[PDB]
Formats: sequence, structure tokens, C-alpha cells
Amino acid sequence: KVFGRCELAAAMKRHGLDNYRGYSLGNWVCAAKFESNFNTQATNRNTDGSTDYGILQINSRWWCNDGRTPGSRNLCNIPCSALLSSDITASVNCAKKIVSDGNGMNAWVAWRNRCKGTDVQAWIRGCRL
Ligand SMILES: [Cl-]
Ligand code: NA
Ligand code: NA
Ligand code: NA
Ligand code: NA
Repeated sequence: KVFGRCELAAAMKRHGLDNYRGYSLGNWVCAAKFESNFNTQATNRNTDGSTDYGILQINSRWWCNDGRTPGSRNLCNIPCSALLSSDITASVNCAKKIVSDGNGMNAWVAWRNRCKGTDVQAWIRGCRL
């Protein structure tokens, strides 16, 4: 499913992401925009053989199991396919663990490179939040 911008903002907010670990809703919408272009089905293989899954491109090296990332951890205790669903609950709950890991949203390279320091509030503009 490809979310609309305000549709995603509302679902992230419903699932507790607004200001989670201090990151305002616009940070999460921005991260999703540049990680997956709001597409829950996005996948991207990494050089180390791991794969990033879903609207927030969660990595199989640490966070989910895809059965093909030797020596990976599965810290969110989920199959990576669960991160591809139209319902973003699993992605949100795993993102809450990632952002709590010590590095904040710097765990998302696209957030660091394209959202951090910017006017992330623009990403929830005009939404009935
Ligand atoms: Cl957009
Ligand atoms: Na901010
Ligand atoms: Na894994
Ligand atoms: Na949802
Ligand atoms: Na980037």
C-alpha cells in the first residue's frame, strides 16, 4: 500500500509515534517519505546481504528475520514480511525499538541526510491531526 502523506501521519500518530523518544511526527513522516516514498512494500537489498523492509526500511541485519541474513539478530522478533503489510503496526512497533537503541533516528540514514535539521513540520502541514 502506498500511503498518502496525511494518511500516514494519522496512522503514525494513532500508533504512538508523535514525539516518541522526542521526535515529532514530522520527523517520522519525513523519514518514511525518503526511506520508502510511503510504500509499505518497499524492499532494498544492502551490500552486506541484509535487506531493508517496509515504510521505514527496517534492516534484516538486526531487527527482523528474513531467513537469508546469516548471523542476524531479529531484535523485533518478527518476520521481515510483517513489515510489508498495509497495516503499519509492526513497522511502528519495531521503529520504536530502533529509535530507542541509543542513536535516535540516526539509525535511518535517509533521516539523517534529508530530514534532520530541516523543517520537518512541513510534512504534516494541512493534515487533520
Ligand atoms: Cl508527499
Ligand atoms: Na524536529
Ligand atoms: Na535478521
Ligand atoms: Na495502518
Ligand atoms: Na540518504
